[PDB]
Amino acid sequence: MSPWERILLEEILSEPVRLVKERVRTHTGRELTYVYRPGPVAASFVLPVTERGTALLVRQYRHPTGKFLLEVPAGKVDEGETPEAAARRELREEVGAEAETLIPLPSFHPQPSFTAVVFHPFLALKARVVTPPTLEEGELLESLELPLTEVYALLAKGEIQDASTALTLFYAEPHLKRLGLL
Amino acid sequence: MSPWERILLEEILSEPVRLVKERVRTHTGRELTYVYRPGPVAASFVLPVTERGTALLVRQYRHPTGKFLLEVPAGKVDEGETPEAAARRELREEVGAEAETLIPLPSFHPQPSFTAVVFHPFLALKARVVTPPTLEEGELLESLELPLTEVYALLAKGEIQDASTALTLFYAEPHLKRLGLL
Repeated sequence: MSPWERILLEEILSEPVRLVKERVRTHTGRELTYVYRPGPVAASFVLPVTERGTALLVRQYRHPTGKFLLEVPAGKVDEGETPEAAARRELREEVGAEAETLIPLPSFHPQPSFTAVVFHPFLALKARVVTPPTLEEGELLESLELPLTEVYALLAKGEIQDASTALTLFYAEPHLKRLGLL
Repeated sequence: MSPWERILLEEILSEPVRLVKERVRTHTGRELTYVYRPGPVAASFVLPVTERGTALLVRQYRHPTGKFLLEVPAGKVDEGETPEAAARRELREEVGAEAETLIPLPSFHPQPSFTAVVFHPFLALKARVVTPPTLEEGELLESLELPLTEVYALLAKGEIQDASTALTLFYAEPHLKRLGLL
């Protein structure tokens, strides 16, 4: 029951990422070309909090913006892998950490006008560093540790530019307050 | 002082949207190809609240996700146009509304790994409908009105899937509470 009918779907790119240019017939009967990143595709985001009420974050270079941004560990969910598994894997790869309970937070679309991707946020409890990070070629990031009070001060001051990280922090806040970590 | 050096920048698409495939030399001296939506580019998002404590929102079809999503009025910032102006223009085009004060909220990058775009959120006060909406071909949306209490109940229940709309609501919340509208 889609409002738009597919006329032709052309693959514009397969990698680095898959992009399509779709010719469709809209709700007005007229034709339109839409370019987007098709789904189903997903990524997980995880706020790792330690028992001391600090968070394990990363400062990562995001080329399109030319800036290093403060973010929660994250990454694409692999084929056949669950969002939670990808969350635990990225936590280990990027911050060399493991955690106990992972509370799933509300999923969201970062930019539905251009990509089908769904981001799945999580709050990881009792996070602890157990190994060296495993960064891949193409990724430029460093892990850091900040008291949650400072992280949330930055959020309130509007200094958290990465939308997913900001949203993850907003959804995690009541849980952190409930658990006595904030 | 960028960590990566441009080798060659190829334009992959100019419209519907501009996409580039850039060959760069990374921090490891090795080459990598990065595909992204270059900047500077921006969009404005505006939460329009009435004097009765209701919000003027839209339910819009977002093709990549195949869903109609509940969103705050929004749109790309035109060349030479300010974020606030685009906010007032989209409010008028999509919801046929005008407002008094527009409080700027923290800007954010929806997906820095793929696009340079910066989203600029605003809280519009004393919003009122003064004309019929002006929807363009390609856009499929309808405007609605909901009490802010219901909007925030949905936010807390995790039912607001559009990330920008969710983040805009989270940043607007303290202002609404301060002004006695929530």
